[PDB]
Amino acid sequence: LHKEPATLIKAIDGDTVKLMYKGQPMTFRLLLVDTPETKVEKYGPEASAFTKKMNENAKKIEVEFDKGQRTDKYGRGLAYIYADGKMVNEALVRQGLAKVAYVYKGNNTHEQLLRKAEAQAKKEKLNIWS
Repeated sequence: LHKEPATLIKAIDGDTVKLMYKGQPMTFRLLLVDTPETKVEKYGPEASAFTKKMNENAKKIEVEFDKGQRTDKYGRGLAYIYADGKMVNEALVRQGLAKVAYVYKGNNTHEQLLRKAEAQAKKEKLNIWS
């Protein structure tokens, strides 16, 4: 997989962000993570703020598509997002603000990495695992 530059337009939810990718606005859905929804579930606003803060404070945002389908039925790009080299998907799981979701159409490159982050958050009984 390879990383591509992107520019933040707007954070929408804990699991969704609007980015300028290769010249045009685009909504991205973070791969392999299920965050509480605000559109209001518990930890939903916490997950949203986390994603918002992490992307807004970064100097560089990069998107990394996996090897499976690159967009869902709603037209959102499916990717791993990096804020200053740190994967947003992983940070959410590690902080206990998201659960690892089921693999979707072959996009599983980072599933083990995320499963490990989740096991650790569970052990520490962080947020969602409270």
